[PDB]
Amino acid sequence: GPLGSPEFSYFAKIQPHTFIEGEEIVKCSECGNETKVFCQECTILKAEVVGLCHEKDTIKCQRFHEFMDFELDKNKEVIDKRKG
Ligand SMILES: [Zn+2]
Ligand SMILES: [Zn+2]
Repeated sequence: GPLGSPEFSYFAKIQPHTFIEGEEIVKCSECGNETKVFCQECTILKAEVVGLCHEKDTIKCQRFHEFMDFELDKNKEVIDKRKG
């Protein structure tokens, strides 16, 4: 049936990707809100700390996570580090 507003509450599902709450407070480009989320499944393969938003659960941003590969040069600032 159609996926809208069914009466099947008290239900949970498991996903392949693992989303965890990091520390560094990042601001989504679309949501533009204070959030600190990072996918462990991606952090490994990509080998880098990825930033996500809690809204990912139900938002267009969710797509960005899937099409992460599709990325280009946006910022033009020199990289940096801390305590490295
Ligand atoms: Zn977002
Ligand atoms: Zn992921």
